[PDB]
Amino acid sequence: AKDFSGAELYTLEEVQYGKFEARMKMAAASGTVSSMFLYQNGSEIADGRPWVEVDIEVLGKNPGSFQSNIITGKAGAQKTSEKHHAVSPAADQAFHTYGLEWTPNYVRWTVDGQEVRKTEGGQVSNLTGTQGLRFNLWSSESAAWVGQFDESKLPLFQFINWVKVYKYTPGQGEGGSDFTLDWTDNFDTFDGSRWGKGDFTFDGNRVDLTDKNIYSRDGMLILALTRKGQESFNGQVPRD
Ligand SMILES: [Ca+2]
Ligand SMILES: [Ca+2]
Ligand SMILES: [Ca+2]
Repeated sequence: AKDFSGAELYTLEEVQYGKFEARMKMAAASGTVSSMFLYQNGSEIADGRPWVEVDIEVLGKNPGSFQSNIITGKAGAQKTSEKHHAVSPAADQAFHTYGLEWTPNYVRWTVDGQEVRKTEGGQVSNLTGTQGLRFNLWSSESAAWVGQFDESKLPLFQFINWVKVYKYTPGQGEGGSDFTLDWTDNFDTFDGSRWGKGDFTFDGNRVDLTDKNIYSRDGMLILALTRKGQESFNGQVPRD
């Protein structure tokens, strides 16, 4: 297996459309990826099925920005639309509320309630089916994308204070809006009836995502990126 340990938190259930918010302080060092994303599980299987995914990824070499993306097409022939958005304070220096909205008509990205991207059109028409909400922390082998991996910066931690998921309820949300809050997880514990911890990896990722690196402490869920064999979190959870 691999020489580093990362983590992936994922909802056990997938949904069709919705609004998803996560209050997070992201991880960043050259070479890392710290994310929030919607994912249709199995998209990675190259049997001809479609790929359905929407991303927020902080690329470690540039902590003051995040990359947005929609991945459609299919495995081995993806259609993407990478864009970048400034975040202030930098993503690894403060908590921000990251939002994703996905409806039949558009996908929208927000930071602290402010829109940073809204996409319509072809890829949106191909985000069919369901997607679960996921968060992961890893390191990409593409130095051009994330920077050379600086192992001396390990361990790194991504903190998730809370998550809110809203159902798509067109014209029936508060004040005629299109979403209605469905559930909130404040992360006082790891709720195993709601979430799973990933134990797998993929090509281009130099880490094994492992359940060893998801921690529950002081009201937050913590994802860690560590050298293999150094899986621990003995720091202080930041205040939000
Ligand atoms: Ca290195
Ligand atoms: Ca909390
Ligand atoms: Ca697992």
